[PDB]
Amino acid sequence: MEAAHSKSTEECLAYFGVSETTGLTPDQVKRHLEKYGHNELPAEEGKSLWELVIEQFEDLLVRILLLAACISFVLAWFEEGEETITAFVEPFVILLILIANAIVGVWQERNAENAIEALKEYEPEMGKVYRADRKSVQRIKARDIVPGDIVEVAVGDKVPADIRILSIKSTTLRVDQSILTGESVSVIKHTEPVPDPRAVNQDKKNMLFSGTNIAAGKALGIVATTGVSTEIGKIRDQMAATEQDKTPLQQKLDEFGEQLSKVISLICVAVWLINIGHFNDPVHGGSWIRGAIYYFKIAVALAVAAIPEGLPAVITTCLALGTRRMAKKNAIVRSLPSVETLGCTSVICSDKTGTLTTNQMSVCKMFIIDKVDGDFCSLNEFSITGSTYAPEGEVLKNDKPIRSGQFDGLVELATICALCNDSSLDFNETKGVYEKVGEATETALTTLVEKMNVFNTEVRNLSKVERANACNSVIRQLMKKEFTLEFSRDRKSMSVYCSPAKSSRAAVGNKMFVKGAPEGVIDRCNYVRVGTTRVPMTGPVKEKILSVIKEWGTGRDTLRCLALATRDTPPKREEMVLDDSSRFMEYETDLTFVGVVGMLDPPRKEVMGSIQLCRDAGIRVIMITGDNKGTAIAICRRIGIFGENEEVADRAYTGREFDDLPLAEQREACRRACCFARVEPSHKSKIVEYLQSYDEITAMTGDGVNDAPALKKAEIGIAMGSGTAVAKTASEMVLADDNFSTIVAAVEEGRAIYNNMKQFIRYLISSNVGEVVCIFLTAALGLPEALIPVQLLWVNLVTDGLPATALGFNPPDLDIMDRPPRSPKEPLISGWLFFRYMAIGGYVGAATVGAAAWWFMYAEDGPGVTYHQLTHFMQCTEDHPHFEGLDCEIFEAPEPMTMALSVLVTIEMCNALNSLSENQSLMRMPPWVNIWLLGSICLSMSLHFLILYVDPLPMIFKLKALDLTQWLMVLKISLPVIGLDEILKFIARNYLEG
Ligand code: BEF
Ligand SMILES: [Mg+2]
Ligand SMILES: [Mg+2]
Ligand code: NA
Repeated sequence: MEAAHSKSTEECLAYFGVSETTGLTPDQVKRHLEKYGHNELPAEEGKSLWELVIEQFEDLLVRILLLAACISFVLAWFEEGEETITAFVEPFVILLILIANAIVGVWQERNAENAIEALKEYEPEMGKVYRADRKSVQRIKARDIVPGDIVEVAVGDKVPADIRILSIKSTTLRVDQSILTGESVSVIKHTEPVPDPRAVNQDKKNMLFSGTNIAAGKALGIVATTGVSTEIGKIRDQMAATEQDKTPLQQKLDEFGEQLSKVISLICVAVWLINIGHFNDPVHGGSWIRGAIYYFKIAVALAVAAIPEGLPAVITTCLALGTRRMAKKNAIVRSLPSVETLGCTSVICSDKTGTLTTNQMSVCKMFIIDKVDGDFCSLNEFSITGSTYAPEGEVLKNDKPIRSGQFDGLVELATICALCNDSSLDFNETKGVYEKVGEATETALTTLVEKMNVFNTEVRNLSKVERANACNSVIRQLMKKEFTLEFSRDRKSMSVYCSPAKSSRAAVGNKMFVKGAPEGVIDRCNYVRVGTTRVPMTGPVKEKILSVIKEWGTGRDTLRCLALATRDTPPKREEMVLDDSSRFMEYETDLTFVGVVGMLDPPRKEVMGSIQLCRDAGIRVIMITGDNKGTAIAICRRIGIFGENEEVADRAYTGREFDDLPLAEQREACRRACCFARVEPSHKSKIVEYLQSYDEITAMTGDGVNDAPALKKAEIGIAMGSGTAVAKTASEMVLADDNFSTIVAAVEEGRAIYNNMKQFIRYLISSNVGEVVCIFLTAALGLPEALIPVQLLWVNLVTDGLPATALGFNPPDLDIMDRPPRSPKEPLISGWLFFRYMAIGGYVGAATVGAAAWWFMYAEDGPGVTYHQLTHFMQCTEDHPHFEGLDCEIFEAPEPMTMALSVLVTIEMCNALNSLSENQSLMRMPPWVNIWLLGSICLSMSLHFLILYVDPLPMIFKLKALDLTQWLMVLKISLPVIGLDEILKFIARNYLEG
């Protein structure tokens, strides 16, 4: 049924042709069912195939390396008939690496999914219909409910479908709609058409929305829509139709992955282009190949050389590591790149109710009368700590602790609160939390009484289950509740008639205990209580009470206030008639004013600090709430989004106001404004979209189904653990404990993760630049190999790979949470950092060659050949005239090679230290700053001397121990890489940004 809300009860019955009295017929059911389907959602798209392992392979860095792993295989297979099948173990181990890395990826994806999933209860949910089968009610499963049928709901029921209320059986029906609309206080429903054409869900006061619950009352309705067509369904689709780019980190990597893809392609050319016209008289005939087409093959062999084999693993090790650090602070992260997103966020958008707030009505102030001396009236005002329904907290007066029991006025106040109450408390053993039973604004009082513990009852040993209503039980023992005078919109109050229970200390007073809107109640008071005594309601008293009430109702604390009284001398039960609520106002008169209670849906305690921390880190916070504007701002003020008496002129907008703006101005308003109230789920998203249109990286934080689309839209959606199931599946982060300060932590985490990466990318890559420059110098000068393909595979993956990993523990600067968020366009590697590590890669290249060469020509351990012999060693023959005294085998000596490897390592172990700080001298931050680095350094060297001295290794790696003076040379060559880098760091602090 379309817009049942705009119709009438009759128009709606008519439309389906049904009886409010009997309900649908099984034939009507049968049809209605086949026409509309089962009131439910489609099977969650939550089943990712193992071919989503092919999503772990969308990273240009793995793609790149997979090409270099298949270009190696296609350039390794059959390329020399005389090949021993043990040179293929590069592409093979590249496989086993990527296979693994692409898997530890999918591990966290489901490791996350079923942690988040662990947070849901129950198995099924159900409803209550009247069909023409039985004259009575029927507990039917929620799915089997169809449009058209007659449902009944009572306090505590979750509304099964979207329903058009037909008849309110209780005097008054209240609905908790916070999961859907963000509304702080349950909403009073009526049964009349909502004509309004611009009318929104929070205006459909004659409708009951699936997902929502009953705070009070009982009602009969007719199902308007079901499954996907509910307000719950619509938003579900809306959320799934929202598209998403890749994380900003993944984007930065793919941006880099393509910069690398360019240089690799630039080299394959450069070298090939430089030689094709020089292949003539090759002499290749025996070799059976076409050349300047085989020269190509060596060009790509250089390409593959430029790829840091070990990179995608260290990255995926850095992240996974940071994910696990967040999980100890109780943050489930769905995907690895997501642990960064927050580190570079410019704006955090945040929902209010249940996000910034607990959505648990709390009494935090209360007063009674202290003294009445003629024109003088003093009050006893108290405060209560606590922010949830949990009976945990203390009562203060003047900010220090009291026993409520010590004030008889507090004893009565407690008593009214216990007795004049249709609700209770309950501990949910499964979720491990206390929860309201009934109406939020009533349970606030239940909780308050438990905290107050007015009789000093021992409660220590009680299960949280038994403790929930303990103190209230004790009070309910003093007086039998004989009946209740239900609320009514005319007087806005209620009361209970109570006879004393045990004939002990009972003055026969059949008291009535009363509560309601303050001045309604106060105007019917003649006396006021002062301890156990009573006195006339003088005028200055009435002025004193009311002045404080107006205070509490406004400004700094914008509390919902409630006046409490008793009729000391109630009528007799006989002379009082109940079937007419219009009598009630009169029964509640001649009253004794007792006290007042102030309550609100309070901010979560961490929030305010968190919001300041963010601000100190250059991040805006914006509130987007479906709740009303007044409560929205009040809350913005308490938490610091706005200040004490700051003007929020054009800085706060409702949904209507915003929608009235022209699109150009809407986008503009999202730039200045920080409070949007009364918004639809759609707005929440549109606003994020608007912020993203300033190239701004934004987060979203929420709990209810109305945050879902906005949560899917943000670069990160953060969901509260106690939030709806939709909000969680749309988010990428989930605060299991609702601790808003994790956000401030998950962020500074994600700034450290970027810096470490950026750091160990500069380190690993200069390696492959050195390794490449060396293989190129060797071919251009015509010297023997200084380093072989395998010696490098090991260096890259292991020797280098560990110190790279232990860069992920570089102590984060303290200035880190002082700087703004990095600029969106600013790339990972700049044209300076490039030159910078290419100068390292440069030197490294030269040095390793120098090493092997210095041995051939000057080392006292190895015959000092001339540059000419070394350059023409291929022409060496059995005692050639030009190679006098030499053994041609000497050009394969393991000494120049051991000499060349050691220089690499010792420069990489050396340059690892240089990789401690982008610009801070090794003087400032010393070698010993990072300890987990020095651990790697020594383990690397340890595994070096291992390969040299461990029998089987020297042969398989083609190496031989180095003597002292030799190592003495290895160092002389490697140290200056420091002095070199040191010279670069100076350049980039005293001359550039200076
Ligand atoms: F519940 Be939110 F504030 F919309
Ligand atoms: Mg390689
Ligand atoms: Mg909310
Ligand atoms: Na998201």
